[PDB]
Amino acid sequence: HETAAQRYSARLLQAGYMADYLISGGTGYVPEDGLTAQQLFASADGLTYNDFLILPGFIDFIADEVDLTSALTRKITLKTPLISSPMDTVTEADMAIAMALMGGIGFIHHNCTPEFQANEVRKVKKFEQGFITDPVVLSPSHTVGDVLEAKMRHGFSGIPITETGTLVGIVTSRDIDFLLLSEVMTPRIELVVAPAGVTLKEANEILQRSKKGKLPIVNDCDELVAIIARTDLKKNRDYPLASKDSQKQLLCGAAVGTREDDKYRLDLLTQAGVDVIVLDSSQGNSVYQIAMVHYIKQKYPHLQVIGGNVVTAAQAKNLIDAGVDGLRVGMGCVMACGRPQGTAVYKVAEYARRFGVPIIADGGIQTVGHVVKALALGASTVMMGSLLAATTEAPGSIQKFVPYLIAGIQHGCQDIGARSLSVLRSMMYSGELKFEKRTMSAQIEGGVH
Amino acid sequence: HETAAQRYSARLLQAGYMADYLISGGTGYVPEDGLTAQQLFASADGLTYNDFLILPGFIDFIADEVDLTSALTRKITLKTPLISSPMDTVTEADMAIAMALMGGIGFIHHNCTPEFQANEVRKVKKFEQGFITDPVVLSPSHTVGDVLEAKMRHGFSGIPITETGTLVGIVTSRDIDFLLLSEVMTPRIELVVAPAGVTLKEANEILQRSKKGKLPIVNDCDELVAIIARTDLKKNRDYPLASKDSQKQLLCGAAVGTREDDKYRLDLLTQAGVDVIVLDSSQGNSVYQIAMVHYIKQKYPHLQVIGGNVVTAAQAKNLIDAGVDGLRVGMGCVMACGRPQGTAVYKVAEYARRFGVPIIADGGIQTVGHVVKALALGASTVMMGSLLAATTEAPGSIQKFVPYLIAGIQHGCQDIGARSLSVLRSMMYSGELKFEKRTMSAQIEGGVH
Ligand SMILES: Nc1ncnc2c1ncn2[C@@H]1O[C@H](COP(=O)(O)OP(=O)(O)OP(=O)(O)O)[C@@H](O)[C@H]1O
Ligand SMILES: Nc1ncnc2c1ncn2[C@@H]1O[C@H](COP(=O)(O)OP(=O)(O)OP(=O)(O)O)[C@@H](O)[C@H]1O
Ligand SMILES: Nc1ncnc2c1ncn2[C@@H]1O[C@H](COP(=O)(O)OP(=O)(O)OP(=O)(O)O)[C@@H](O)[C@H]1O
Ligand SMILES: Nc1ncnc2c1ncn2[C@@H]1O[C@H](COP(=O)(O)OP(=O)(O)OP(=O)(O)O)[C@@H](O)[C@H]1O
Repeated sequence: HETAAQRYSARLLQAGYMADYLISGGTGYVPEDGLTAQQLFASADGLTYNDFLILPGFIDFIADEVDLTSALTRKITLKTPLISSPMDTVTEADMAIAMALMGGIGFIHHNCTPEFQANEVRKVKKFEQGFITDPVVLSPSHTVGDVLEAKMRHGFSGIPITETGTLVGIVTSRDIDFLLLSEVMTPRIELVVAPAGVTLKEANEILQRSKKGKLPIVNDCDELVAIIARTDLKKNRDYPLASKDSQKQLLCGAAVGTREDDKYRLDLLTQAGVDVIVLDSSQGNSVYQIAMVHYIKQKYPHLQVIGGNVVTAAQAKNLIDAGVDGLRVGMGCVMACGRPQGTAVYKVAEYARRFGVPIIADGGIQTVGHVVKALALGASTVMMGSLLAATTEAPGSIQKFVPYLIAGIQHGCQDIGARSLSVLRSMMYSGELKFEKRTMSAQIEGGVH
Repeated sequence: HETAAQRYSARLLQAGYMADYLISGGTGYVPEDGLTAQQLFASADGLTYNDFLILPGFIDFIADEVDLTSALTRKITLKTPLISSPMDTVTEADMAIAMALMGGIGFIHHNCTPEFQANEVRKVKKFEQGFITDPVVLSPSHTVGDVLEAKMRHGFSGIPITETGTLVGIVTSRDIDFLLLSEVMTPRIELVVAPAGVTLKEANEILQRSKKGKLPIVNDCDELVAIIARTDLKKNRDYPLASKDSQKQLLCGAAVGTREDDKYRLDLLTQAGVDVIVLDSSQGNSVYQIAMVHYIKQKYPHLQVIGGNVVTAAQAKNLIDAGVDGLRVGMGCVMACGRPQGTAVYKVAEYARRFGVPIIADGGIQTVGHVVKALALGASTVMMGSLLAATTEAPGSIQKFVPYLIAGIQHGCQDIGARSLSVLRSMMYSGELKFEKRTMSAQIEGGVH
C-alpha cells in the first residue's frame, strides 16, 4: 500500500531528474486540504449522500485497472460491489442469475409460500450457462394438440419425448405445422447428440455439423439428462466475473423472515443449497432476531447470515456478538426513528470493521456518485433498490446495464486515485483520503435540483 | 426500569452460555453513538420536530405491551397520551365523550355564551354508555303533529311521554304511520321496564325478550329516570381505556378566558362539575393570568388548572410558582415572538419536571412521528389540533381513528426499545436514549417533501 507522496516520488524517480528520502521517508510532503472522514462526521449532523464530496487525488493508472473485488460476508467474496435487493419488485430467479453472471449476488424475496422460494433458489443453483434450465419433456401417451398449445402457454415449441420425465425423439413445430394426431413423430433416431456430460464448445461444433435446432444430452444409461437449443448457443456470452461457488455453480442468497414460523422456510432453502441468508427485519437488534441468528448458527454451521437493518454501533455490536457475518446498514428512507444514510454507513462500517464483518449499504442510492461514495465511506457492497425495477428482468436489461455502473465506479475510483476498492477504504481509514461538506447553495449549483 | 446493556446481558443469561458482572455491573458496555438530548439542544439552533431523529434501540417486547399511561396534571391520569384541542372546529360535547372513551380527555371550546359551555359539560359528565343522554319527553296534552314533526327536527321518532319532563306511555312511528289525532297512543303497559337503575348487560337481556325498540328506566316513585334505544344496544363497544373520575363517570375539561368577566364562566362550569380548566391565552405569563390562577386556587381548591401557553423556562417558573398544575407548551406554530416547537417542548418539560408539573405539547403536530417525538422530548400528552377537524365528530370517525394513532405510537416506542412512555422519558433524561440532527439534504431524502 503506497501513499500518494510515495507514488509520486517513486514514479518521478522512474522518469528521472539525496537527503530528502532520508529526512522524511517516502512522505515527501503534501498540503493538508479538506477534512479526514473521522473529522467530517465529528460535528454530529445527519450528513446524507448529497452533502459531501471526495477531493480528487493523484492518478497513475487507467480506469480499467480499478479492481472491484469486494467482500459480501466473512467467507463469500464477489467480483463486483453490487447486489440486487430482496424485493418482489426487483429480485426473482432470473435477476438472481443475471447478477451472479455480472460478478455480484442476488437475494430471492420472501413475499411467497416457502416452497416457491426454494424452487426459485433451485432454479438458480442449476444454471449451466447454455443448457436449458428445467426443460419441458412430454409423454407419448399425451395427444400432440396438448403439446401444440404449449407454444401458446410457454412460447417455445421443440419438445423432447420420453416415458414420463428426464427415451424417444423430439416433436417440434415442423412436425405439427401441417395436420390431435395421437403422437406419431420421431422415434429414438436423432442425429449426432451429446452421449454423456459435454462442453459448450463441443456442443457448438456438434450443432454446426448437425444443423438441427435441439440437441439432447443423454447419459451412459441412454436417457435424456439435459437439452440445448441452437438459438442460445448463437448468443451465450463470456462471463469472466463468474460469482461461482466451490462446486462451480452460481452463488445466490435468500431473504427469510424472523418469525417462529420461519425455521421451516429456512430448512427448505438450505435443502435447495442456498449460499447466504439475509434476515429481513426493519430493525435487526431484537431478542427474537438474535434468537433466529443463534438458531441458524447452531443448526446449519455452513450457512452465511447477514443481520437485519441497523444504523448504530450499539445495534451492530449486539448482532455481531450474536455471530452474524454481515450487516444491512440502512434504515429510514413518517416513522420517528432512523438515521441519515451517510452517517449510518460510516458509523456502522467503522464499528464492524473492528472484527472484520463487512457491511452492505442498502437504502437511498440513486446515482453512480452515491455508489462511489457509499463505497468510500466504508460499505463493502451496495444493494441496488428499485433502481433495477422496470428493467426487462424485473418481475434496459441488467446484463447490458451493470457494465455501465461498473465503468462509472471505475472512473470514480480513478479520479480519487485509488487503484482498488480495498485501497479506497484503506486510504479512507488512514486519513489519506480527504472530504469536503456542502452548503445547500453549493449542491443546488452543479447538481441535485 | 433496566438499560439496554442490563436487558441484553440478563436476557442472554435466561438463554444461558464470571468477572464481567463484577468488573462493570449490568452495564456490560455499549458504543457511544449519536447525541444525548442535553447535547442536541446545546447548539442554540431552535430545532423543530422535522430536524432530529431517535436512533433505534434494543427490542425485547411486542408492540402491544407499550403501556401508554400518561399524566395530564398533578392528579388527573390518562390511559392515552392524546387530547382534543379546545377549538370550535374540533371539540364539543360529542368529541369530548369520544376522547374520554378512548382513554384521553377533551376540552370544550369557549367561543360561546357561558351557559352553552356549562350545558355541553353537563352533557359529557352524564353519559352512561348505553342510555340516551338528555331524552326528549312529550306531554299527553300535545297534538300528534308536533311530535310527528320532531322526526323532521331531531330525526328520531320513538318519544316517551309524561306530564312535562323527567312515564305514562310511549309514542312511535308505528302508532302514527296511518292518520290528526291528539292522544290515541300506547298508555302504561310496557313489556318489562327497568324498575330502577340497572346494569347495561341486564337491559341487553330484557330487550331480547321484549322485542320492542325502547326500554324505559323508572323509579319506585313510578316515574321515568332514563331510557334505552335498541339500535344503540346493537352497537355499544367495550371501552377498557375508561378515562373516568372517582364517581365512575367521564372526565372532561373546559377552556376559560383570563378576562375579568370570566369568574362567572368559571362558576357555571364548576357547577356543571368540570374536572380540569385550561386557561386559554396566547402568552400565559401575564399579571392578570397569575391573578386568575390565584383566584381559582383560592375559591375552588379541587379544580385542576392547566397554565396558558408558554415556551420558556422563565414563563414556566412564574406560572408554576403561581400554583398551576400543567402547562400548554406551545406558541407561534409573522408575529415576532414564539419559539421552534421542538426546543420549546424540551426546555419547558425539562424545567417543569423539577417540580412534577407535566406539560402538554400543543402546536404543529401533523404525523404520528411528530407525536412519538414530542413524547420522547418530554411532553406528557400531545394535544391534537385541526388534524381531527373533518372527522364526523368535528362541528373518518374519532372512535375508529384514535386506535390507529395508538398502534403507531406503540410501534414507535417499540423501535426505540422503551416498554412504556414513563420509561421512554426516563431513558431520555438519563441520556441512554440517543438522537441525531438532520441537514436539509437528509430530510429532502427520506420523507417530508
Ligand atoms: N425443452 C424446452 N423446455 C423449456 N424451454 C425450452 C425448451 N426448448 C427450448 N426452450 C426455450 O426456448 C429458448 C431457445 O430455443 P428456441 O426459442 O429457439 O426454442 P424452439 O423450440 O426452437 O422455439 P420455436 O420452435 O418456436 O422456434 C430457450 O432459451 C428456452 O427458453
Ligand atoms: N437432434 C435432432 N436430431 C435429429 N432430428 C432432430 C433433432 N432435433 C430436432 N429434430 C427434428 O428436425 C426437424 C427440425 O427441428 P428444429 O430443431 O429445427 O426445430 P424447428 O421447430 O423446425 O425449428 P424452427 O421453427 O426454427 O425451424 C424436426 O422434424 C425435428 O423433430
Ligand atoms: N326519546 C329519545 N329522546 C332523545 N333521543 C332519542 C330518543 N329516542 C331515540 N333517540 C335518538 O335516536 C337514536 C336512534 O334511536 P332509535 O333507533 O330507537 O330511533 P327510533 O326512535 O326508532 O327512530 P325511528 O322510529 O325513526 O326509526 C338514539 O341513539 C338517540 O340518539
Ligand atoms: N317498552 C315497550 N313496551 C311495550 N310497548 C312498547 C314499548 N316501547 C314501544 N312500544 C310500542 O310497541 C310498538 C312498536 O314499538 P317499537 O319501539 O318497536 O317501534 P319502533 O322501533 O320505534 O318503530 P320502527 O319499527 O319503525 O323502527 C308501538 O305501538 C310502541 O308504542
